[PDB]
Amino acid sequence: GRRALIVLAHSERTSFNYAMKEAAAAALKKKGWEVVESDLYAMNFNPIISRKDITGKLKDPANFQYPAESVLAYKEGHLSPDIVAEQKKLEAADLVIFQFPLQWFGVPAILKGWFERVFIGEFAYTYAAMYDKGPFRSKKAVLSITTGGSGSMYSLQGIHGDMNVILWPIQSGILHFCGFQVLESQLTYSIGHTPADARIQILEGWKKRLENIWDETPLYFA
Amino acid sequence: GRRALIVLAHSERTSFNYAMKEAAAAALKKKGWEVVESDLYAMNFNPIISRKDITGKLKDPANFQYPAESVLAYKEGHLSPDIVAEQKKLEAADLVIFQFPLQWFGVPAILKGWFERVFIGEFAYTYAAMYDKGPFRSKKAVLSITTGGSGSMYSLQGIHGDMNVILWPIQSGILHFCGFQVLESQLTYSIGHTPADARIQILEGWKKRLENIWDETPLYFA
Ligand SMILES: Cc1cc2nc3c(=O)[nH]c(=O)nc-3n(C[C@H](O)[C@H](O)[C@H](O)COP(=O)(O)OP(=O)(O)OC[C@H]3O[C@@H](n4cnc5c(N)ncnc54)[C@H](O)[C@@H]3O)c2cc1C
Ligand SMILES: Cc1cc2nc3c(=O)[nH]c(=O)nc-3n(C[C@H](O)[C@H](O)[C@H](O)COP(=O)(O)OP(=O)(O)OC[C@H]3O[C@@H](n4cnc5c(N)ncnc54)[C@H](O)[C@@H]3O)c2cc1C
Ligand SMILES: O=C1Oc2ccccc2C(=O)[C@@H]1C[C@H]1C(=O)Oc2ccccc2C1=O
Ligand SMILES: O=C1Oc2ccccc2C(=O)[C@@H]1C[C@H]1C(=O)Oc2ccccc2C1=O
Repeated sequence: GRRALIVLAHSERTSFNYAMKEAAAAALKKKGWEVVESDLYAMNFNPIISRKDITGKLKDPANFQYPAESVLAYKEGHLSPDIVAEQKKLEAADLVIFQFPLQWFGVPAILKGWFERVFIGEFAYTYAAMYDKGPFRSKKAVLSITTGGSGSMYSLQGIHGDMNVILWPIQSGILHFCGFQVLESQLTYSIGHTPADARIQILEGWKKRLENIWDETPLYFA
Repeated sequence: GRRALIVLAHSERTSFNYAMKEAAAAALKKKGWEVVESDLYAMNFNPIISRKDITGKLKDPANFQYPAESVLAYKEGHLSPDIVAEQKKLEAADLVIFQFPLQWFGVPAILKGWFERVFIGEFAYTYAAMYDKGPFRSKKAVLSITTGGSGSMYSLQGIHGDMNVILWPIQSGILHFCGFQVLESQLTYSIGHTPADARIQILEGWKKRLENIWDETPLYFA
């Protein structure tokens, strides 16, 4: 009886990304998983870090520094409700899935802001406990990414360069940094070129992988 | 009589980042440059792409697709005022400076959202004209980044890996993609460990580089 969290970053319910979230949620429930969601757009999630992330009086309001202030707020329990609610989803989660379209070679701003506001010090990382020693080391995370471009465009010979180098600041810099055992990215290329029956098989293949996602071998980080 | 645009992504006017923007603006004006700013936080810039980026009736409102809809809106002149105002700053700019603290190994969400909402198709790139053939090929861009970590942490032997690999999706994936001649990043490491007199020299060295920034040799992209 494991618990999964699906973070979705797409504005449209009619999108293929939304379809992929639905497929993920259905396959996991069918396998006994408990499924919680963070549809950032449906939540109208605020992705901008500010002093309003901390309730009540600050330590140094004249010279506000987000890192020091936010960590203190997490420890003492003075973070804003929307952040706290998200941190609670993560605390309960065994597996976290990030479903998003690749945007300017990375995560959409609303997901980037989610990381910035939710992954507070002490909670998601400490200067003393990161990577293998990270707080999330008992959890697994996976990116499911849809692109406009082709797999070959995102290779060494392609115009964009290798995808693994592109995803490094997310997979390593964010996920592994916080301790996550990162699983292999689900990459869906050339969305606009994919006919209807192929898109269906894409959804079916994704649900198929999720049937045994937990048994997978994580990525290796030196 | 050249024109410069400074995009700043920091909430605090008391921040060292704000100080660096002020230093940049002052050194360029002293050298005859015209200086325009985009203080994203002071502007309360909206960093979330949505159908509200397009005014009036859409082509396909039942199945909204941002890329197709936004490009059409740029061509026909139906983009939201805040986006248009930003695109006009870029059109007039010879040099664009991005001043921001490194956040989770990249740009803050509000700057990421700025790229996503402002860099619309046809305006900032086309599938047929990118990189060297990009629309911004007559312009130069530079990142000025402040970090909590050290230069050595961001090396091959460091725990975080090489900085140039970290900055690749920004420098290449965004700036060069749109045609910019990208200049060498101004990297200010270990902010929290830097004493007052050293911070002053940091500001002075930055203004010094800007005295002859336009004559610099751009980065090489294969
Ligand atoms: C700001 C921005 C930056 C971008 N940057 C990049 C980049 O750097 N690199 C890159 O490669 N691409 C980039 N893109 C392109 C982007 O990655 C693709 O547009 C995106 O991945 C497509 O995903 P989608 O969910 O919007 O597909 P949609 O266009 O919403 O859907 C595609 C098809 O799937 C169908 N569909 C929906 N639901 C179902 C279902 N249940 N079953 C079967 N079919 C269904 C739809 O009807 C549609 O025909 C960018 C786009 C934007 C807006
Ligand atoms: C969400 C988030 C994610 C982050 N991710 C990363 C990461 O991945 N890697 C990493 O290395 N770091 C990271 N950091 C740390 C961050 O990069 C640093 O906190 C930031 O670069 C410091 O910049 P600042 O402008 O806030 O400095 P501040 O702390 O605001 O200023 C530092 C000093 O400069 C002084 N100062 C201000 N104005 C002047 C002036 N005119 N003259 C002289 N001195 C002045 C101030 O008084 C202060 O003492 C992250 C921080 C956050 C909040
Ligand atoms: O769909 C494509 O068509 C192409 C045809 C010829 C050469 C290259 C490309 C591409 O890069 C991709 C995706 C293309 C991309 O990779 O970068 C982007 C940045 C912002 C917004 C949208 C996108 C894309 O859809
Ligand atoms: O200041 C630091 O102290 C350290 C001491 C020992 C080992 C590593 C580090 C660091 O990574 C940096 C910066 C540190 C970092 O690199 O990643 C972050 C992610 C989110 C928020 C803030 C930060 C940081 O300030």
